[PDB]
Amino acid sequence: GSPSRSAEIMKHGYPGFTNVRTYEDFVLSYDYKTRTAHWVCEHLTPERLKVDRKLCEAKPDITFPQKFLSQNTDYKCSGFDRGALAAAGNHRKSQLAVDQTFYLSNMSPQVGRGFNRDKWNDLEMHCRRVAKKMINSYIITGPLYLPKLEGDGKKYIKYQVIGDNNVAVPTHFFKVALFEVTPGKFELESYILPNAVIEDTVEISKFHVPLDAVERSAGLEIFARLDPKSIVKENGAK
Amino acid sequence: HGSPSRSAEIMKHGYPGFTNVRTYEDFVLSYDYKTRTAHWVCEHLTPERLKHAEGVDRKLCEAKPDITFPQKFLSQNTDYKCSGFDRGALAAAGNHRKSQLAVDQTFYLSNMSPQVGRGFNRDKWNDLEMHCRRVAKKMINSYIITGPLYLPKLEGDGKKYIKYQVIGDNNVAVPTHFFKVALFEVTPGKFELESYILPNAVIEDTVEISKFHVPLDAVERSAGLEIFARLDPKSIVKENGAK
Repeated sequence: GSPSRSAEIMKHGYPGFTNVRTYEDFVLSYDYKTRTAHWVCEHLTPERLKVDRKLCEAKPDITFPQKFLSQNTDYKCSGFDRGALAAAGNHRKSQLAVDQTFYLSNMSPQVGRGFNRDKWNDLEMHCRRVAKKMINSYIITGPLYLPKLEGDGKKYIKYQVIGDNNVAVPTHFFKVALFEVTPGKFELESYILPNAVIEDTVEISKFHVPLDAVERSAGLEIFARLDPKSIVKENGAK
Repeated sequence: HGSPSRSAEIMKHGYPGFTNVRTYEDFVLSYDYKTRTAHWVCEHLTPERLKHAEGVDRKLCEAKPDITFPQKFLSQNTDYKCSGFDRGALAAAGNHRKSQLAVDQTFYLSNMSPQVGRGFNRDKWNDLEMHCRRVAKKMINSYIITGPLYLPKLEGDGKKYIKYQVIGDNNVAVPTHFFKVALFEVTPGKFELESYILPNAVIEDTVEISKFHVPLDAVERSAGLEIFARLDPKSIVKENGAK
Protein backbone atom coordinates (compact mmCIF):
# COMPACT_ATOMS: atom_id res chain seq x y z
CA GLY A 1 0.00 0.00 0.00
CA SER A 2 3.11 2.17 -0.11
CA PRO A 3 5.87 2.29 -2.73
CA SER A 4 9.41 1.09 -2.19
CA ARG A 5 11.52 4.18 -1.58
CA SER A 6 13.65 3.25 -4.60
CA ALA A 7 10.62 2.96 -6.93
CA GLU A 8 9.52 6.39 -5.71
CA ILE A 9 12.98 7.80 -6.40
CA MET A 10 13.32 6.15 -9.83
CA LYS A 11 9.74 6.85 -10.92
CA HIS A 12 10.89 8.67 -14.06
CA GLY A 13 13.43 6.14 -15.29
CA TYR A 14 16.90 4.76 -14.70
CA PRO A 15 19.65 6.79 -16.43
CA GLY A 16 21.40 3.44 -16.82
CA PHE A 17 21.61 0.08 -15.09
CA THR A 18 25.35 -0.29 -14.39
CA ASN A 19 26.37 -1.42 -10.86
CA VAL A 20 23.32 0.03 -9.15
CA ARG A 21 23.05 0.35 -5.38
CA THR A 22 19.87 1.44 -3.69
CA TYR A 23 20.53 3.29 -0.45
CA GLU A 24 18.08 4.43 2.20
CA ASP A 25 17.34 7.68 0.39
CA PHE A 26 19.09 7.72 -2.98
CA VAL A 27 20.10 5.47 -5.87
CA LEU A 28 23.61 5.35 -7.35
CA SER A 29 25.25 3.67 -10.36
CA TYR A 30 28.98 3.03 -9.81
CA ASP A 31 31.70 3.09 -12.48
CA TYR A 32 34.43 0.52 -11.74
CA LYS A 33 36.76 2.25 -14.19
CA THR A 34 36.64 5.77 -12.74
CA ARG A 35 36.04 4.73 -9.10
CA THR A 36 33.26 7.27 -8.80
CA ALA A 37 29.57 7.21 -9.72
CA HIS A 38 28.07 7.21 -13.21
CA TRP A 39 25.06 8.98 -11.69
CA VAL A 40 23.03 9.36 -8.52
CA CYS A 41 19.29 9.99 -8.39
CA GLU A 42 17.41 11.72 -5.60
CA HIS A 43 13.76 12.45 -4.87
CA LEU A 44 12.84 15.47 -2.77
CA THR A 45 9.48 16.72 -1.48
CA PRO A 46 8.74 19.61 0.88
CA GLU A 47 7.96 17.27 3.79
CA ARG A 48 11.19 15.34 3.22
CA LEU A 49 13.20 18.58 3.25
CA LYS A 50 11.89 19.73 6.66
CA VAL A 51 20.32 14.05 12.33
CA ASP A 52 23.85 15.32 11.66
CA ARG A 53 26.52 15.86 9.04
CA LYS A 54 29.10 15.73 11.86
CA LEU A 55 28.76 12.02 12.76
CA CYS A 56 29.97 11.40 9.20
CA GLU A 57 33.47 10.06 8.51
CA ALA A 58 33.87 9.08 4.83
CA LYS A 59 34.39 5.39 4.08
CA PRO A 60 34.25 2.93 1.15
CA ASP A 61 31.02 1.05 0.40
CA ILE A 62 32.42 -2.45 0.68
CA THR A 63 29.57 -4.17 -1.16
CA PHE A 64 31.44 -3.37 -4.36
CA PRO A 65 34.48 -5.55 -5.11
CA GLN A 66 37.57 -4.40 -3.23
CA LYS A 67 39.66 -3.97 -6.38
CA PHE A 68 37.25 -1.29 -7.64
CA LEU A 69 36.87 0.86 -4.52
CA SER A 70 38.33 4.28 -3.89
CA GLN A 71 39.74 5.17 -0.44
CA ASN A 72 40.45 8.19 1.69
CA THR A 73 44.16 7.89 0.90
CA ASP A 74 43.29 8.54 -2.76
CA TYR A 75 41.80 11.91 -1.90
CA LYS A 76 44.34 12.78 0.84
CA CYS A 77 46.97 15.35 -0.24
CA SER A 78 45.51 15.41 -3.76
CA GLY A 79 44.30 19.01 -3.68
CA PHE A 80 40.70 17.88 -4.22
CA ASP A 81 37.76 17.62 -1.84
CA ARG A 82 35.65 14.55 -1.44
CA GLY A 83 32.68 15.95 -3.32
CA ALA A 84 29.39 14.22 -2.61
CA LEU A 85 27.13 13.83 -5.64
CA ALA A 86 24.00 13.13 -3.60
CA ALA A 87 24.23 16.06 -1.20
CA ALA A 88 24.14 15.48 2.57
CA GLY A 89 21.80 18.45 2.86
CA ASN A 90 19.22 16.62 0.75
CA HIS A 91 18.82 13.80 3.25
CA ARG A 92 17.78 14.99 6.70
CA LYS A 93 15.35 12.18 7.46
CA SER A 94 17.56 9.87 9.51
CA GLN A 95 21.19 9.51 10.49
CA LEU A 96 21.50 6.49 8.23
CA ALA A 97 20.32 8.35 5.14
CA VAL A 98 22.77 11.20 5.61
CA ASP A 99 25.63 8.89 6.64
CA GLN A 100 25.22 7.02 3.35
CA THR A 101 26.11 10.10 1.31
CA PHE A 102 29.53 9.77 2.89
CA TYR A 103 30.15 6.49 1.14
CA LEU A 104 33.10 7.04 -1.21
CA SER A 105 31.05 5.57 -4.07
CA ASN A 106 29.03 8.80 -3.85
CA MET A 107 32.19 10.95 -3.95
CA SER A 108 34.12 12.49 -6.84
CA PRO A 109 37.30 14.55 -6.63
CA GLN A 110 36.15 18.18 -6.76
CA VAL A 111 37.85 21.57 -6.70
CA GLY A 112 37.25 22.85 -3.19
CA ARG A 113 37.43 26.63 -3.02
CA GLY A 114 35.64 28.20 -5.95
CA PHE A 115 33.50 25.13 -6.73
CA ASN A 116 32.42 22.45 -4.20
CA ARG A 117 32.40 24.90 -1.29
CA ASP A 118 30.96 27.67 -3.42
CA LYS A 119 29.28 27.73 -6.84
CA TRP A 120 28.48 24.01 -6.91
CA ASN A 121 27.04 24.39 -3.44
CA ASP A 122 24.96 27.31 -4.73
CA LEU A 123 23.55 24.92 -7.33
CA GLU A 124 22.69 22.35 -4.66
CA MET A 125 21.10 25.07 -2.51
CA HIS A 126 19.13 26.29 -5.51
CA CYS A 127 17.57 22.88 -6.03
CA ARG A 128 16.48 22.55 -2.40
CA ARG A 129 15.04 26.06 -2.46
CA VAL A 130 13.01 25.31 -5.57
CA ALA A 131 12.05 21.82 -4.35
CA LYS A 132 10.49 23.34 -1.21
CA LYS A 133 7.78 25.00 -3.32
CA MET A 134 7.34 21.97 -5.56
CA ILE A 135 5.27 18.81 -5.09
CA ASN A 136 7.91 16.31 -6.17
CA SER A 137 11.46 17.01 -7.31
CA TYR A 138 13.88 14.64 -9.02
CA ILE A 139 17.60 15.27 -9.31
CA ILE A 140 20.21 13.41 -11.35
CA THR A 141 23.85 14.31 -10.73
CA GLY A 142 27.00 12.92 -12.22
CA PRO A 143 30.55 13.50 -13.43
CA LEU A 144 31.53 14.32 -17.02
CA TYR A 145 34.78 13.92 -18.89
CA LEU A 146 34.55 16.34 -21.82
CA PRO A 147 36.82 16.80 -24.87
CA LYS A 148 38.80 19.96 -25.59
CA LEU A 149 40.24 21.03 -28.92
CA GLU A 150 44.04 21.14 -28.79
CA GLY A 151 46.75 22.93 -30.77
CA ASP A 152 47.07 20.21 -33.40
CA GLY A 153 43.45 20.70 -34.38
CA LYS A 154 42.45 17.45 -32.70
CA LYS A 155 40.05 16.82 -29.82
CA TYR A 156 41.13 15.07 -26.64
CA ILE A 157 39.63 13.98 -23.39
CA LYS A 158 42.17 14.61 -20.64
CA TYR A 159 41.67 14.19 -16.93
CA GLN A 160 43.74 13.63 -13.81
CA VAL A 161 43.56 10.43 -11.78
CA ILE A 162 44.57 10.42 -8.11
CA GLY A 163 45.82 7.92 -5.55
CA ASP A 164 47.03 4.36 -5.89
CA ASN A 165 43.56 3.50 -7.10
CA ASN A 166 43.58 6.04 -9.94
CA VAL A 167 40.32 7.78 -9.06
CA ALA A 168 39.17 9.99 -11.97
CA VAL A 169 38.95 13.76 -11.55
CA PRO A 170 35.95 14.76 -13.70
CA THR A 171 36.40 17.63 -16.07
CA HIS A 172 32.83 18.78 -15.41
CA PHE A 173 29.72 17.83 -13.46
CA PHE A 174 26.11 17.68 -14.58
CA LYS A 175 22.90 18.11 -12.64
CA VAL A 176 19.45 17.75 -14.13
CA ALA A 177 16.48 18.69 -11.99
CA LEU A 178 12.86 17.83 -12.64
CA PHE A 179 10.35 19.87 -10.64
CA GLU A 180 6.67 18.92 -10.42
CA VAL A 181 4.98 22.33 -10.08
CA THR A 182 1.40 21.03 -10.38
CA PRO A 183 0.13 17.41 -10.64
CA GLY A 184 1.58 15.88 -13.80
CA LYS A 185 3.28 19.11 -14.89
CA PHE A 186 7.04 19.62 -14.83
CA GLU A 187 9.77 22.24 -15.03
CA LEU A 188 13.12 20.94 -16.28
CA GLU A 189 16.56 22.43 -15.56
CA SER A 190 19.83 20.99 -16.84
CA TYR A 191 23.27 22.25 -15.95
CA ILE A 192 26.87 21.47 -16.72
CA LEU A 193 29.56 23.05 -14.51
CA PRO A 194 33.33 22.80 -14.93
CA ASN A 195 35.31 21.14 -12.16
CA ALA A 196 37.24 24.34 -11.58
CA VAL A 197 37.30 27.61 -9.69
CA ILE A 198 34.18 29.50 -10.66
CA GLU A 199 34.02 33.23 -10.14
CA ASP A 200 31.36 33.68 -7.49
CA THR A 201 29.56 36.38 -9.46
CA VAL A 202 28.63 33.97 -12.29
CA GLU A 203 24.91 33.10 -12.24
CA ILE A 204 24.07 29.38 -12.27
CA SER A 205 21.76 29.86 -15.27
CA LYS A 206 24.91 30.59 -17.33
CA PHE A 207 25.61 26.86 -17.04
CA HIS A 208 22.29 25.83 -18.55
CA VAL A 209 22.60 23.26 -21.32
CA PRO A 210 20.20 21.24 -23.45
CA LEU A 211 19.37 17.95 -21.74
CA ASP A 212 20.73 16.26 -24.89
CA ALA A 213 24.23 17.54 -24.16
CA VAL A 214 24.16 15.84 -20.79
CA GLU A 215 22.87 12.56 -22.17
CA ARG A 216 25.22 12.51 -25.17
CA SER A 217 28.28 13.33 -23.02
CA ALA A 218 27.31 11.09 -20.09
CA GLY A 219 26.09 8.18 -22.18
CA LEU A 220 22.86 8.12 -20.19
CA GLU A 221 19.15 8.34 -20.88
CA ILE A 222 17.66 10.83 -18.47
CA PHE A 223 13.93 10.92 -17.63
CA ALA A 224 13.10 8.50 -20.42
CA ARG A 225 9.64 7.68 -19.05
CA LEU A 226 8.50 11.33 -19.25
CA ASP A 227 6.21 12.71 -21.95
CA PRO A 228 7.68 15.94 -23.46
CA LYS A 229 4.15 17.40 -23.42
CA SER A 230 4.27 17.37 -19.61
CA ILE A 231 7.12 19.89 -19.47
CA VAL A 232 5.79 23.43 -19.01
CA LYS A 233 9.21 25.05 -18.62
CA GLU A 234 12.75 24.22 -19.72
CA ASN A 235 15.91 25.93 -18.48
CA GLY A 236 13.76 28.84 -17.32
CA ALA A 237 11.86 29.32 -20.58
CA LYS A 238 8.16 28.93 -21.34
CA HIS B 1 19.34 -32.78 -28.06
CA GLY B 2 21.03 -31.19 -25.04
CA SER B 3 23.70 -29.37 -27.07
CA PRO B 4 23.80 -25.82 -25.64
CA SER B 5 22.28 -22.74 -27.21
CA ARG B 6 24.95 -20.51 -28.69
CA SER B 7 24.87 -17.54 -26.28
CA ALA B 8 24.97 -19.72 -23.17
CA GLU B 9 27.83 -21.66 -24.77
CA ILE B 10 29.88 -18.55 -25.45
CA MET B 11 29.31 -17.15 -21.94
CA LYS B 12 29.84 -20.40 -20.01
CA HIS B 13 32.50 -18.71 -17.85
CA GLY B 14 30.54 -15.59 -17.08
CA TYR B 15 29.67 -12.06 -18.06
CA PRO B 16 32.62 -9.73 -17.34
CA GLY B 17 30.02 -6.98 -16.95
CA PHE B 18 26.34 -6.37 -17.63
CA THR B 19 26.14 -3.04 -19.46
CA ASN B 20 24.28 -2.69 -22.81
CA VAL B 21 24.71 -6.35 -23.71
CA ARG B 22 24.36 -7.23 -27.35
CA THR B 23 24.21 -10.86 -28.33
CA TYR B 24 25.22 -11.46 -31.90
CA GLU B 25 25.03 -14.75 -33.78
CA ASP B 26 28.55 -15.85 -32.89
CA PHE B 27 29.90 -13.43 -30.22
CA VAL B 28 28.59 -11.40 -27.27
CA LEU B 29 29.30 -7.69 -26.83
CA SER B 30 28.87 -5.03 -24.15
CA TYR B 31 28.56 -1.50 -25.58
CA ASP B 32 29.75 1.75 -23.97
CA TYR B 33 27.44 4.69 -24.72
CA LYS B 34 30.15 7.06 -23.46
CA THR B 35 33.09 6.01 -25.63
CA ARG B 36 30.99 4.81 -28.58
CA THR B 37 32.89 1.50 -28.67
CA ALA B 38 32.66 -1.79 -26.73
CA HIS B 39 33.38 -2.32 -23.05
CA TRP B 40 34.26 -5.91 -23.97
CA VAL B 41 33.49 -8.74 -26.35
CA CYS B 42 33.50 -12.46 -25.62
CA GLU B 43 34.09 -15.28 -28.10
CA HIS B 44 34.24 -19.07 -27.89
CA LEU B 45 36.31 -21.19 -30.27
CA THR B 46 36.87 -24.94 -30.84
CA PRO B 47 39.01 -26.75 -33.46
CA GLU B 48 35.91 -27.46 -35.55
CA ARG B 49 34.76 -23.84 -35.32
CA LEU B 50 38.11 -22.74 -36.74
CA LYS B 51 37.68 -24.72 -39.96
CA HIS B 52 36.42 -22.41 -42.73
CA ALA B 53 33.06 -23.33 -44.21
CA GLU B 54 33.38 -23.16 -47.98
CA GLY B 55 31.79 -20.15 -49.65
CA VAL B 56 31.91 -17.94 -46.54
CA ASP B 57 34.19 -14.94 -47.04
CA ARG B 58 35.11 -11.51 -45.69
CA LYS B 59 34.76 -10.31 -49.27
CA LEU B 60 31.14 -9.08 -49.22
CA CYS B 61 31.33 -7.58 -45.67
CA GLU B 62 31.37 -3.81 -45.03
CA ALA B 63 31.30 -1.80 -41.78
CA LYS B 64 27.93 -0.52 -40.61
CA PRO B 65 26.38 0.97 -37.48
CA ASP B 66 24.29 -1.25 -35.19
CA ILE B 67 21.11 0.77 -35.36
CA THR B 68 19.53 -1.11 -32.47
CA PHE B 69 21.36 1.13 -29.97
CA PRO B 70 19.95 4.72 -29.51
CA GLN B 71 20.99 7.09 -32.30
CA LYS B 72 22.82 9.56 -30.04
CA PHE B 73 25.18 6.78 -28.89
CA LEU B 74 26.10 5.35 -32.31
CA SER B 75 29.45 5.54 -34.02
CA GLN B 76 29.40 5.93 -37.82
CA ASN B 77 31.77 5.15 -40.67
CA THR B 78 32.15 8.89 -41.12
CA ASP B 79 33.64 9.11 -37.60
CA TYR B 80 36.46 6.80 -38.72
CA LYS B 81 36.78 8.03 -42.30
CA CYS B 82 39.98 10.12 -42.67
CA SER B 83 40.51 10.02 -38.90
CA GLY B 84 43.97 8.48 -38.98
CA PHE B 85 42.74 5.21 -37.46
CA ASP B 86 41.46 1.86 -38.68
CA ARG B 87 38.11 0.39 -37.74
CA GLY B 88 39.67 -2.28 -35.54
CA ALA B 89 37.39 -5.25 -34.82
CA LEU B 90 37.53 -6.47 -31.23
CA ALA B 91 35.74 -9.72 -32.03
CA ALA B 92 37.97 -10.58 -34.94
CA ALA B 93 36.47 -11.46 -38.34
CA GLY B 94 38.94 -14.37 -38.60
CA ASN B 95 37.48 -16.03 -35.49
CA HIS B 96 34.14 -16.45 -37.22
CA ARG B 97 34.20 -18.91 -40.02
CA LYS B 98 31.10 -21.07 -39.97
CA SER B 99 28.54 -18.66 -41.39
CA GLN B 100 28.25 -15.51 -43.51
CA LEU B 101 25.99 -13.82 -40.96
CA ALA B 102 28.39 -14.70 -38.14
CA VAL B 103 31.24 -12.89 -39.84
CA ASP B 104 29.06 -10.10 -41.26
CA GLN B 105 28.20 -9.09 -37.70
CA THR B 106 31.85 -8.58 -36.65
CA PHE B 107 31.67 -5.59 -38.99
CA TYR B 108 29.13 -3.74 -36.83
CA LEU B 109 30.71 -0.52 -35.57
CA SER B 110 29.73 -1.40 -32.01
CA ASN B 111 32.48 -4.07 -32.31
CA MET B 112 34.97 -1.54 -33.71
CA SER B 113 37.53 0.63 -31.89
CA PRO B 114 39.78 3.26 -33.49
CA GLN B 115 43.13 1.47 -33.85
CA VAL B 116 46.52 2.50 -35.16
CA GLY B 117 46.84 0.74 -38.51
CA ARG B 118 50.39 0.02 -39.60
CA GLY B 119 52.38 -1.57 -36.78
CA PHE B 120 49.33 -2.45 -34.71
CA ASN B 121 45.91 -3.51 -36.06
CA ARG B 122 47.50 -4.75 -39.28
CA ASP B 123 50.62 -6.10 -37.57
CA LYS B 124 51.34 -6.81 -33.91
CA TRP B 125 47.73 -6.95 -32.73
CA ASN B 126 46.91 -9.27 -35.63
CA ASP B 127 49.88 -11.40 -34.51
CA LEU B 128 48.17 -11.79 -31.14
CA GLU B 129 44.87 -12.75 -32.79
CA MET B 130 46.68 -15.32 -34.94
CA HIS B 131 48.41 -16.67 -31.87
CA CYS B 132 45.11 -17.22 -30.06
CA ARG B 133 43.74 -19.10 -33.07
CA ARG B 134 46.93 -21.17 -33.30
CA VAL B 135 46.59 -22.21 -29.66
CA ALA B 136 42.83 -22.68 -29.97
CA LYS B 137 43.27 -25.41 -32.58
CA LYS B 138 45.08 -27.44 -29.92
CA MET B 139 42.45 -27.03 -27.21
CA ILE B 140 39.00 -28.44 -26.44
CA ASN B 141 37.46 -25.02 -25.91
CA SER B 142 38.92 -21.52 -25.95
CA TYR B 143 37.26 -18.38 -24.61
CA ILE B 144 38.58 -14.94 -25.48
CA ILE B 145 37.65 -11.59 -23.94
CA THR B 146 38.89 -8.48 -25.70
CA GLY B 147 38.36 -4.82 -24.88
CA PRO B 148 39.70 -1.26 -24.93
CA LEU B 149 41.62 0.44 -22.09
CA TYR B 150 42.11 4.09 -21.11
CA LEU B 151 45.24 4.12 -18.99
CA PRO B 152 46.97 7.00 -17.17
CA LYS B 153 50.46 8.30 -17.72
CA LEU B 154 52.73 10.32 -15.46
CA GLU B 155 53.30 13.90 -16.59
CA GLY B 156 55.75 16.70 -15.80
CA ASP B 157 53.90 18.13 -12.83
CA GLY B 158 54.28 14.67 -11.27
CA LYS B 159 50.54 14.02 -11.60
CA LYS B 160 48.85 11.19 -13.55
CA TYR B 161 46.43 11.86 -16.39
CA ILE B 162 44.25 9.79 -18.68
CA LYS B 163 44.37 11.42 -22.13
CA TYR B 164 42.88 10.13 -25.34
CA GLN B 165 41.75 11.56 -28.66
CA VAL B 166 38.07 11.41 -29.62
CA ILE B 167 37.32 11.25 -33.35
CA GLY B 168 34.51 12.34 -35.65
CA ASP B 169 31.30 14.25 -35.08
CA ASN B 170 30.23 11.58 -32.60
CA ASN B 171 33.45 11.79 -30.52
CA VAL B 172 34.39 8.14 -30.65
CA ALA B 173 37.09 7.30 -28.08
CA VAL B 174 40.57 6.27 -29.24
CA PRO B 175 41.71 3.77 -26.53
CA THR B 176 45.26 4.11 -25.16
CA HIS B 177 45.56 0.35 -24.92
CA PHE B 178 43.71 -2.92 -25.53
CA PHE B 179 43.52 -6.05 -23.37
CA LYS B 180 42.97 -9.62 -24.46
CA VAL B 181 42.45 -12.48 -22.04
CA ALA B 182 42.34 -16.03 -23.33
CA LEU B 183 41.17 -19.13 -21.46
CA PHE B 184 42.18 -22.39 -23.10
CA GLU B 185 40.68 -25.66 -21.97
CA VAL B 186 43.61 -28.04 -22.36
CA THR B 187 41.91 -31.15 -20.91
CA PRO B 188 38.35 -31.41 -19.48
CA GLY B 189 37.84 -28.69 -16.87
CA LYS B 190 41.56 -27.89 -16.91
CA PHE B 191 42.56 -24.45 -18.16
CA GLU B 192 45.55 -22.40 -19.28
CA LEU B 193 45.13 -18.61 -19.05
CA GLU B 194 46.93 -15.93 -21.09
CA SER B 195 46.48 -12.16 -20.56
CA TYR B 196 47.83 -9.28 -22.58
CA ILE B 197 47.79 -5.51 -22.72
CA LEU B 198 49.14 -3.76 -25.78
CA PRO B 199 49.39 -0.02 -26.42
CA ASN B 200 47.36 1.48 -29.24
CA ALA B 201 50.49 2.54 -31.02
CA VAL B 202 53.10 1.48 -33.54
CA ILE B 203 54.89 -1.59 -32.20
CA GLU B 204 58.04 -2.94 -33.79
CA ASP B 205 57.46 -6.23 -35.65
CA THR B 206 60.29 -7.94 -33.76
CA VAL B 207 58.67 -7.56 -30.33
CA GLU B 208 57.31 -10.89 -29.16
CA ILE B 209 53.69 -10.71 -27.99
CA SER B 210 54.82 -12.40 -24.79
CA LYS B 211 56.43 -9.10 -23.77
CA PHE B 212 52.90 -7.80 -23.29
CA HIS B 213 51.96 -10.43 -20.73
CA VAL B 214 50.29 -8.93 -17.64
CA PRO B 215 48.60 -10.54 -14.60
CA LEU B 216 44.85 -11.11 -14.97
CA ASP B 217 44.30 -8.88 -11.93
CA ALA B 218 46.11 -6.07 -13.74
CA VAL B 219 43.61 -6.36 -16.58
CA GLU B 220 40.58 -6.32 -14.28
CA ARG B 221 41.76 -3.30 -12.33
CA SER B 222 42.45 -1.34 -15.51
CA ALA B 223 39.32 -2.44 -17.37
CA GLY B 224 36.92 -2.23 -14.44
CA LEU B 225 35.70 -5.73 -15.21
CA GLU B 226 35.56 -9.15 -13.59
CA ILE B 227 37.07 -11.57 -16.06
CA PHE B 228 36.55 -15.34 -15.82
CA ALA B 229 35.39 -14.65 -12.29
CA ARG B 230 33.57 -17.94 -11.67
CA LEU B 231 36.64 -20.13 -12.23
CA ASP B 232 37.81 -22.53 -9.56
CA PRO B 233 41.45 -21.48 -9.04
CA LYS B 234 42.37 -25.19 -8.88
CA SER B 235 41.21 -25.54 -12.50
CA ILE B 236 44.01 -23.27 -13.73
CA VAL B 237 47.17 -25.21 -14.56
CA LYS B 238 49.15 -22.51 -16.36
CA GLU B 239 49.24 -18.69 -16.55
CA ASN B 240 51.05 -16.62 -19.17
CA GLY B 241 53.21 -19.60 -20.14
CA ALA B 242 54.10 -20.68 -16.61
CA LYS B 243 53.38 -23.70 -14.38
